[PDB]
Amino acid sequence: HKCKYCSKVFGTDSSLQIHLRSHTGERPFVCSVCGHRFTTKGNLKVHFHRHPQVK
Amino acid sequence: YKHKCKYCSKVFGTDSSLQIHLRSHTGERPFVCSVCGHRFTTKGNLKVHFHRHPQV
DNA sequence: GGAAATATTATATTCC
DNA sequence: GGAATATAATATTTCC
Ligand SMILES: [Zn+2]
Ligand SMILES: [Zn+2]
Ligand SMILES: [Zn+2]
Ligand SMILES: [Zn+2]
Repeated sequence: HKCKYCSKVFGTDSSLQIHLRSHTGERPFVCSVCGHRFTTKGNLKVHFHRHPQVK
Repeated sequence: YKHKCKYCSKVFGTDSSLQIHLRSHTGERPFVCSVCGHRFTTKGNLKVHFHRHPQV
């Protein structure tokens, strides 16, 4: 499960290529109101709670 | 800039950003939690952590 | 201009 | 075991 780029290795594959996105620049999670893109869903979840809501 | 870390020699824009960075070497965690005793290297990191403790 | 806060990003660690 | 939550470091933005 080792990073082909930085010689780091994790216990899971899911953790492995969340890490890869820090190398390849892939950012699959996108904010509906803003267009800014993130590497993980939790990040965008944090960044989303900064846009004022409307419900 | 003029402010360089004496451990990793990465330069920082302003001395106050350097003193926070040095805490990532010394392990000095000044800011402590009122409810749970967990110590944090910055006031901000303590804020995002404190704001989940249900109610005081 | 510089300190402080806020937003950001990567990852370890719980959760499910 | 993947997904969520917490976390730590720093880049960006706000305030002064
Ligand atoms: Zn890597
Ligand atoms: Zn947005
Ligand atoms: Zn350093
Ligand atoms: Zn606490």
